[PDB]
Amino acid sequence: GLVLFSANSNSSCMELSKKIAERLGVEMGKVQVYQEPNRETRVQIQESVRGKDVFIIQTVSKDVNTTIMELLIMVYACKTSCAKSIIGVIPYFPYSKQSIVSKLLASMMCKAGLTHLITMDLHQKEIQGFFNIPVDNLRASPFLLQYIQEEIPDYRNAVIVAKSPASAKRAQSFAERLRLGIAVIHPITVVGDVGGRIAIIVDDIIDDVDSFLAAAETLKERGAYKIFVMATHGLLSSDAPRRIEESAIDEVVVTNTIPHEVQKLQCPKIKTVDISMILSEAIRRIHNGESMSYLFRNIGLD
Amino acid sequence: GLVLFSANSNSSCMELSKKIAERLGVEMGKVQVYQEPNRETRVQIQESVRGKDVFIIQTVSKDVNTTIMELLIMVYACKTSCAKSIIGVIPYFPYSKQSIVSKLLASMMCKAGLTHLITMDLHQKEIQGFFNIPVDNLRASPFLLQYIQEEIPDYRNAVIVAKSPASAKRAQSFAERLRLGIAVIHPITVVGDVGGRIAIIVDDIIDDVDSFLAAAETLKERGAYKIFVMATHGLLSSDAPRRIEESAIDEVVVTNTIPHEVQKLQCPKIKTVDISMILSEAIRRIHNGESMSYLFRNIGLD
Amino acid sequence: GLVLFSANSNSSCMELSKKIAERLGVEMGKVQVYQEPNRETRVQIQESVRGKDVFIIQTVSKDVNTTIMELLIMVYACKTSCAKSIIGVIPYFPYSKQSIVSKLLASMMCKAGLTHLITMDLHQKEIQGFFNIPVDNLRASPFLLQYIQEEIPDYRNAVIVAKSPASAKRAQSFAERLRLGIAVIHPITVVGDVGGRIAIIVDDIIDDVDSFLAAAETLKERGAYKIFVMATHGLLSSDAPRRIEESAIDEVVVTNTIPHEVQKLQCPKIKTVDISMILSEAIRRIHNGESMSYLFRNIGLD
Amino acid sequence: GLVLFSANSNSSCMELSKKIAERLGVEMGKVQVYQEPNRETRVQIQESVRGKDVFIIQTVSKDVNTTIMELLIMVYACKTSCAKSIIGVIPYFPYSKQSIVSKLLASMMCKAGLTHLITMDLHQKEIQGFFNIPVDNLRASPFLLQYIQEEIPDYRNAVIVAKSPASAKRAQSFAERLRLGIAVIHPITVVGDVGGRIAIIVDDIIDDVDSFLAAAETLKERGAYKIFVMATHGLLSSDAPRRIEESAIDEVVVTNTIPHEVQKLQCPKIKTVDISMILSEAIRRIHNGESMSYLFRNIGLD
Amino acid sequence: GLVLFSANSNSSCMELSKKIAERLGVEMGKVQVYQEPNRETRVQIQESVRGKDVFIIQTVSKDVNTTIMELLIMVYACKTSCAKSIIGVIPYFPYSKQSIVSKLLASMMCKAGLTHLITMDLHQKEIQGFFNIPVDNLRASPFLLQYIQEEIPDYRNAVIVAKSPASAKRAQSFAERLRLGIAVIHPITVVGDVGGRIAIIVDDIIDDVDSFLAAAETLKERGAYKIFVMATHGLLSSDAPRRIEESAIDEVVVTNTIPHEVQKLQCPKIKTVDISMILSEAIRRIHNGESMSYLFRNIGLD
Amino acid sequence: GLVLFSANSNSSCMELSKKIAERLGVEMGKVQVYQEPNRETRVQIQESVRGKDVFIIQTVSKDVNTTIMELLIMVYACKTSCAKSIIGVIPYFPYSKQSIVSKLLASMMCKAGLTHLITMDLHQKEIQGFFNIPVDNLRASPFLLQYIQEEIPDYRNAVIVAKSPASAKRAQSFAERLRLGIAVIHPITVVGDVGGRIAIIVDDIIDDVDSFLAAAETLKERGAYKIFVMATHGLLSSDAPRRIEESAIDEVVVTNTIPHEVQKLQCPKIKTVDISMILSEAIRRIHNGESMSYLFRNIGLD
Ligand SMILES: [Cl-]
Ligand SMILES: [Cl-]
Ligand SMILES: [Cl-]
Ligand SMILES: [Cl-]
Ligand SMILES: [Cl-]
Ligand SMILES: [Cl-]
Ligand SMILES: [Cl-]
Ligand SMILES: [Cl-]
Ligand SMILES: [Cl-]
Ligand SMILES: [Cl-]
Ligand SMILES: [Cl-]
Ligand SMILES: [Cl-]
Repeated sequence: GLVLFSANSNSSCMELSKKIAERLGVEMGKVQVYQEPNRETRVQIQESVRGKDVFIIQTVSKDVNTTIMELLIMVYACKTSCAKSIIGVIPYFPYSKQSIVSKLLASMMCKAGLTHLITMDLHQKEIQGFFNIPVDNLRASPFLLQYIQEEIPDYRNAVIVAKSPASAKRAQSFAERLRLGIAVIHPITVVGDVGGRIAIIVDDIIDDVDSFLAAAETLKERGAYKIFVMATHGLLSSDAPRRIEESAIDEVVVTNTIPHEVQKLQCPKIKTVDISMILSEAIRRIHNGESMSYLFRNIGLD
Repeated sequence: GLVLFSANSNSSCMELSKKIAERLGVEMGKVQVYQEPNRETRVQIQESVRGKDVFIIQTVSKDVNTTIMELLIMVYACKTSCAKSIIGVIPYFPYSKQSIVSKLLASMMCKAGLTHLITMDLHQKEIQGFFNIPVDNLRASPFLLQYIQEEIPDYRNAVIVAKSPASAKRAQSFAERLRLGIAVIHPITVVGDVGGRIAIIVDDIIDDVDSFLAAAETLKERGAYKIFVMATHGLLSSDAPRRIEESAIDEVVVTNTIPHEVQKLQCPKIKTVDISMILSEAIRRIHNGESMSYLFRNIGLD
Repeated sequence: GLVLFSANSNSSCMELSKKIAERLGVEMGKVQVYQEPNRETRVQIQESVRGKDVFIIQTVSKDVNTTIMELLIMVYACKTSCAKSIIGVIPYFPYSKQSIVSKLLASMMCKAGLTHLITMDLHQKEIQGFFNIPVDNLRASPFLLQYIQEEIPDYRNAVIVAKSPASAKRAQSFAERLRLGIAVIHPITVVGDVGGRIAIIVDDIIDDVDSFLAAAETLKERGAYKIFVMATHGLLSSDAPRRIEESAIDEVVVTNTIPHEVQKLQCPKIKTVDISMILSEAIRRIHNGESMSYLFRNIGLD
Repeated sequence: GLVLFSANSNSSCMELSKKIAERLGVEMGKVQVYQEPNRETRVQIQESVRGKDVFIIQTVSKDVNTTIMELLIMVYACKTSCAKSIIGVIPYFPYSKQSIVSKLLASMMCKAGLTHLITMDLHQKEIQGFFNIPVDNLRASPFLLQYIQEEIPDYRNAVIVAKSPASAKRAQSFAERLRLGIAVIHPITVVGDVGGRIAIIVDDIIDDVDSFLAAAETLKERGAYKIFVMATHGLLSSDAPRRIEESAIDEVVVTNTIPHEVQKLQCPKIKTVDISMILSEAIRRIHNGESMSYLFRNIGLD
Repeated sequence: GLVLFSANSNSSCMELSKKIAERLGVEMGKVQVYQEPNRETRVQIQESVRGKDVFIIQTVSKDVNTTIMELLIMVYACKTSCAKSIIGVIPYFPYSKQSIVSKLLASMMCKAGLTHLITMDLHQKEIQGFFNIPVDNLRASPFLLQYIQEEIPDYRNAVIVAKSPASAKRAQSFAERLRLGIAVIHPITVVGDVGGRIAIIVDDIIDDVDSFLAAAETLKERGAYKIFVMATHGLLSSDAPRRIEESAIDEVVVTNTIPHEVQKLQCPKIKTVDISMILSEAIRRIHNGESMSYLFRNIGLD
Repeated sequence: GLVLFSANSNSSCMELSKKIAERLGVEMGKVQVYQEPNRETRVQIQESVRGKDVFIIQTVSKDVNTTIMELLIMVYACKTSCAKSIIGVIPYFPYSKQSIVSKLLASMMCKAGLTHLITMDLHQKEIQGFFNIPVDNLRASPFLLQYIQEEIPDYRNAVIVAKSPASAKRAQSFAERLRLGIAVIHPITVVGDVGGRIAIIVDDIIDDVDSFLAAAETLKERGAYKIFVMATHGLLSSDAPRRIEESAIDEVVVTNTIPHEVQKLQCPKIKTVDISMILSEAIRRIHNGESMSYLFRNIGLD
């Protein structure tokens, strides 16, 4: 090792990779990722990779399917050029929120020649076992939790909310470390005590904004005076940022697992939280053959 | 096809297979499954299997690891004898409630030569994708739901309870079809309205009885006048049936995915629900090349 | 068997599949292929496929990478639903005109669960061996050759031209059956006798139009009085049809392996030739377990 | 490297691993191997294994099937934690004395992620080729032969006996190096000259004691004045040690490939021979990338 | 099904296949197997194989390595042409009498696309498990045993001899069914009673004739008045038939698993025994999906 | 690393390997490659290979099929002895000039355990993708081109000829770097200007000499005054060298990818060009983990 590549083809999607590089104190590898006039992808690796430990950094662009082919093709080229290890750093694993298609995607990535994966907060964490190679499915919560603590005034007067019974688990994990109660939404009503409190809605992803909006109206109706949304992944497809701006939600806090330049502008309610540290530390450990055990002991928001 | 085998080695674990056979209107295949004096397993298939479609029926005995080897070894023998298809009918998939070991188990089953699986109510249903062959992960709820309706008096005065936030999803699925509210437990308190109601606790499995007992004491304390437990799988390890008998739980309703002869005697609070119909219908469809789509339209409790 | 699906998501790309169905005298299978708001693909198979022989028909749309995922995902769903055979009918295999990426594409298709392929006129025909399953790499020339004969006046006063030395082989195959001479182009000059003759340029594909245009100007300069282009695949990316309309080329004759609605309108010089017969016959043979040997004895332009 | 684990869950089965560690001059790795109340196994690796060369030492306990799962599960965890190499040191390979089930066992071990094996005196040595990874199938005879020489008085007045024609090969290998004659048993009679001699019966395993007892009575009847049994593996199932104590056999000499605490007490005729040296040397070579060629030049009984 | 091919390229090696065809009452398939001037092999299958059950019959010629490539190449062509099953009928499996190279050979045969094997009397029968597909490893002894009975006068005054302790097992199997004693050879002496008796030496193969000759001289010296050799496989390499003619051996009886035209002429002591019946019956069962169980109940020498 | 082996069994075929060793400045590894009297192959590796990087050098002898088995068997032994990498250096890949059999050959080589390949001038270069491991398909042209320049007087008065339209590509590649015109042959005539010029016929292989002879007679007839043939591979089967000696061809220039001792004597028109440099440099790079990028910058004829 060690070599970092980005398999992304526009500036906005290469931001994360750029931050990870600044943190490790390295240059990015040279590559060209573009598109032929027939819309086929072209990856072209502009340096020796032989014997090296290569971390390919790949975020999800607007064109997810093209994101995949850029990744697959690049991984394949690294295999052909006899890289020693080909670690996918794919913080947001696509096709993962439901024949289980996240399995199929995992295979093609393995068949292409991936030999390790690093990723954050998998929609179902059983997807780790969809691969036939080692996988790190990383936590983002410490960074969100620490945000709640430092950036939300009056948090001890909050209640952690789950958008649906499916999110109840994650709500509980937040409440526990914040010593708080939980409420869970389930058209729809509420279970729990929400009146006269800040309500912090907690999920792994926010993309389809519908049932985040319904959660906000109900929580408002039952006397919650401030509504937040914390999610790992800010997919925020199509007219999400507008529907948020107009709505009861006071703030949306997501990480930078997925680039969302435009939506930030369309909606100043969206607050991004930088995660490159969790990512650069995972890569540092994996390169040096250190344990993963901790992994948060010395890293923070800061 | 069609041939049915049991890979179980004691009468109690062959009950289900026997019921499935009575339903399809067939003889069981001849096999011997026993144990050498050194405690190695012996499977011995006493008939031609060549070209045939073979459904191996395997429930979990006290000695789960031996259950596995009996299964693996039998599947292997069917492969060697050139069976056309080897369908595992493994209603309770072991090592499935949490390196994800249910993955490893799935591989060995595939490598052994399994070519299809039929199973009920998988702890995480993403385990379907741990295999590299087709899988039916079957519902048991219609049969439990219909029990609630017919065998519980005053059910419309119930609230469906989730033992932990993790079970919140399944509680919601029950409440919905029964037009009811839900409560969820999370030592511990309660979220929801439980006073002056029947409380029906709903999970996929009951084995470790601890947090079923705590759920019952709290539900009792908050004025729930009758406590039920419905779970697909009645593993009911060790001194479960006693701890239940003594406790607040008024009734425990499980299916026969897992044989539990002794525990029924140790505890008349346990009510088993027969499931062979769901199992014989899945096998009927799969043999005839029919769709699975329905699968409950014409079957019932009855 | 037998079931036909299209994995295409717009009317223009489903034309071929529709013609193949009319020829075999069958209904198309029910499926939905669309796109979520986050631009992930959705395939949804609306009928039993179990035990059946399923031919998935897939042409290449503008968004080739999405074409791939639609295909891959559909194939995977057919595998999950226990289809007996899953034959890809992919008349134009993408990423095939140059780590050899057409290999990678072939693997993912096999890993996804393809069990046979049918395709026409592969850029390099060694790509058949990039798969680990049987493949038919079909001829289109008899249909083009028969066009030359019937639709070109004065063809015996032609010379078959190869755009580059790479196309020399295919030119020779055309000349031979038409009892004609060949010329080959190689900025650039010409080898052969082209003066006072019709010049028919012959390739497997036309997408990047550049060196077709240079071939036409030179052939014009050396006294060829009429310039044709015959190619199997009419990819015709971007501003191809315009550059053709303006140019020396008098006519472009391509098959319908690739849908090109718009380009036909942008350029009446483009003449499409229907190929569904070669495709329906290959499918007829493969379903009935007949030989492929002939395959053209009884089919024609007509 | 280098890390040693035991996948055994009781003191008696961890003895060998403990001796191997004392010989190499290392600490054992930290692990927990126990059993849940439902009798599922739990392995838990209490240290970083990443990048390391890991030798998992596994002897066969009373519950052989559980021995397997403990092994399989541990190997899998080492794979997940990205060990560089996972060498099984499995001195007694179970299910090996006869669909050939020792093949199936070998696969699951490979599929689990084993990358090398070390083992002693395989029932059929063709089992090496049941794996898809390198295997050392180690000799124990030099250590038994040297015992005969040093610990048997009057050995030159022995005849090496084969229990059945199947053991004739191994008898011959012993006679040769001891410059002696052989006899072979085949109810039953004898081939060879046994009168007025010490008779040393030589096999790879002793588990089912039946035909060792018949061999002893016949050898006694034909005037052999002292009967020994030397076998690599002392499985010694069930009421073996008693049946030996009562019988004509004067001494049974086995190695410690298989722990047999209880049987030693039940029968002082059983003499164990320590083999950890052959095992620690094989591990020393394999770690250092040295040849195996010798392997006995410098090791002995001592 | 059903189609029979021979992958042999000279008349003498196609004899067996021809007899198998006469027995089943079928024509042989059309194929061409020859050699280019550069000595590469050419197989060319002159008929549709699609959907069919194809039994490729392959004996070992003088040029064993070419025998392999002819086989491998043919199997591959049958895979490409989408045969439903490709059963190798390879009565003598080469490279089988000792890295275990018979394993490697088995893989290439599986990778090539073999899906079943039929073979007789494998040097080590554990080689069945070197494949990843079903295998029948067939007996030849009933046909040799019946020869002893009918074609040897005074057989009850024989003793079955094993050339080396390694052959002791097989000698015992012969003695048992003939109710006789055994002797075993081990330069060299004898164990057993051979004086004044016919001595029948019994092995699976005879190729290297050396230790058959030494066995004969010793057996002669100890008063055996007539020496026979029965072996399944008559490889009989190089100057074997001469060395036999000159020697003490009175008769050599082998099967026709391996063609030996020339050696019969060079040595009228060699008596071949026809085996096509065992082979045609195995093929009959396997085609019809019948059991193999018997397999000798109704077949004989005759 | 590093260890070099030859898997060839006669002096003439070990010449290349010997030159490669002299260039790297190393001893060859000890091995024995011979043939048993039954004509099976024997490879026997006479040194530790464990952990080492092993380059097996294999040229094609008269008996190509035996060349294959020698290679396969040796590769397998290196796998068994736990070599770290097993690089095939197989400058002439057999069965490569046309079910595509070069695919089958590639698999068996991979299955045997090859982990890298080095080779020169593959008949179709798509054969790289027939493997599932990295491959270097090396150029020989710089060494032939430099020969033309230095060893042919009056080369600027040449025209590069393609034997058939299939060779047109390679002719063009030669003309380009030599700034010359091309002619292409296609019984037969000529396309291009050949009168009063030296004609240099350029192919990747010369084995079947037929259409080289026809190319020479026609080129002579149309006034070409001197005929050369340059090809990478000098297979030169059977009575090639004689047919050349008698013919119009003035000179044949081939590399030493394939040993041709006898043909040089039978025909002084054949001029061999040493290529060990391209081969030793490829091996140097691959051992040191350097790029391949250049690969000719510093090497030459010299
Ligand atoms: Cl999901
Ligand atoms: Cl998280
Ligand atoms: Cl879980
Ligand atoms: Cl359920
Ligand atoms: Cl190309
Ligand atoms: Cl074509
Ligand atoms: Cl055995
Ligand atoms: Cl031993
Ligand atoms: Cl052997
Ligand atoms: Cl036999
Ligand atoms: Cl070719
Ligand atoms: Cl070249």
